[PDB]
Amino acid sequence: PRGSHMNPKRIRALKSGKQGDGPVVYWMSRDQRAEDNWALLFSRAIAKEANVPVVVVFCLTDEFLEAGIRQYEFMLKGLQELEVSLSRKKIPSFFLRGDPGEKISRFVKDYNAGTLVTDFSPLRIKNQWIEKVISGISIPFFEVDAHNVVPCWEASQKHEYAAHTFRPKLYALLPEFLEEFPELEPNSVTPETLSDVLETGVKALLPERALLKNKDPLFEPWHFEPGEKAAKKVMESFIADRLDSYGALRNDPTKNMLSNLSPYLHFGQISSQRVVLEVEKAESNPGSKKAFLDEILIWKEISDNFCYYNPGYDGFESFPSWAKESLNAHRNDVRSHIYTLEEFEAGKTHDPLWNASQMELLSTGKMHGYTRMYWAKKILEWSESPEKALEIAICLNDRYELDGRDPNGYAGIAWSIGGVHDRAWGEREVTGKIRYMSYEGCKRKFDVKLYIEKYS
DNA sequence: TCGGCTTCGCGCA
DNA sequence: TGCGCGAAGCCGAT
Ligand SMILES: Cc1cc2nc3c(=O)[nH]c(=O)nc-3n(C[C@H](O)[C@H](O)[C@H](O)COP(=O)(O)OP(=O)(O)OC[C@H]3O[C@@H](n4cnc5c(N)ncnc54)[C@H](O)[C@@H]3O)c2cc1C
Repeated sequence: PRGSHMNPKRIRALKSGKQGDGPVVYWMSRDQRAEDNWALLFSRAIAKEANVPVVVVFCLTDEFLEAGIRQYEFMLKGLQELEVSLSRKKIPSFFLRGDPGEKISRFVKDYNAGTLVTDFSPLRIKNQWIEKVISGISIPFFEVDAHNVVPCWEASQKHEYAAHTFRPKLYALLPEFLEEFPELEPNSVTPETLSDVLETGVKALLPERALLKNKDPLFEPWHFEPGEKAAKKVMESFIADRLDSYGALRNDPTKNMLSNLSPYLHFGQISSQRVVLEVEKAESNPGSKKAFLDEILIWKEISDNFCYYNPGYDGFESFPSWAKESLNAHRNDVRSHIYTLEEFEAGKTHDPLWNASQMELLSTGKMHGYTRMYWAKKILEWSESPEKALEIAICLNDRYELDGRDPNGYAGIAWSIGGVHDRAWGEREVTGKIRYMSYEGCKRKFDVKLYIEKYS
């Protein structure tokens, strides 16, 4: 569909039909940004070919009642900034509330849209809304992978067992798909308040806030400023100040040496392709660059591959056969400790390291990358069953992580609990052959006491 | 039918 | 601290 700097492999047709005479509508769900957005760029070019304006629509669903205020404010503040950025390019933004299967279909008929475009997400609920929209529209419907450097349907046609199988396929396609982003051309043709939605949502989630003993909320919202502009600053400071030491200190939670890009990446407020562009371009430690690129290319996009080809990505069924057989045989093993969801949530276990990790999660909304494994694996060790462990880890992850409700989270938990994209290890009690992590193992890798003292 | 697996623990300089 | 081995099942190159 036209374009010179436009790889057609990034766009797939969800529904064919006659192209209407109205504006092209970009249904934005996952990539909430104005710059470095292939889905937004693809909508602009098609609208340019038909001599029609492009508009962006966002549907606020009821799914924010399952998470907390920390994610709601972070997303809403970014949308307010994105609304002004799109208005400067004469691109109006419409914010709907309700079921997208009904609101998008009503919007497309009322505004007489000619072409519908949306970004890609392998999550189950996104596919359900797509199927409802297809059944309610008669105009072409397109889907664009704006989140991965290589389109998810292009990197692999099947579920990938391990990184070492998926790595050569991704890197082989890098010279074709790693490219600079063209500038978003403003519209040539012009034709609910987010403040009220922010106020209404906060009041609804206020009773379910995470409070302390003296009725003070735990969340500290000054650690990550939301928005597309603030995402850019985080990327710059990582390359200038932290990228050099990333390879050596990525597994040290006492050192702030991570990129801290996961909140922005999850909400689409910054493009991982843009980050990869800047990282590939910087002169830094070759070991550190390879260590970071593997996280943001291999492990990030293989989490999409996992969720896209495994509809039960959040269930015990998706675990590899050796893992399911191992965990099943140890179901009757006596657990040293058994904690409920409430006890896990409040950090009331016998392990100060686990409790400290939970307190980082509650107070900052971003647990360090290394402790997230120890956190999830100890949940498996101190729960009734593998099923109860999975649901507890998923519940706590999505409720308190800024980057939660994400394919990285589900693949990250499946790695820790079911050994997905992992291999078998020493046979043990309760965890079977799943990779084991111990408190003493953390002690020899970083100052555990400093991490504990930082979070009580 | 071998080689080597994100990210393990553990003994040893 | 950094290094090498152990423990374990399997994909993918042939
Ligand atoms: C049990 C568990 C749960 C997790 N929960 C989430 C989650 O809810 N959401 C989320 O985005 N990630 C999650 N992670 C993956 C990873 O820990 C985070 O991406 C990382 O901690 C975010 O911090 P960072 O961006 O500063 O890390 P960096 O080291 O700077 O990572 C750079 C980027 O690479 C990607 N990445 C890094 N590590 C991984 C990984 N292990 N798997 C996949 N992609 C990765 C992310 O996009 C990340 O932003 C989880 C991992 C585990 C083991």
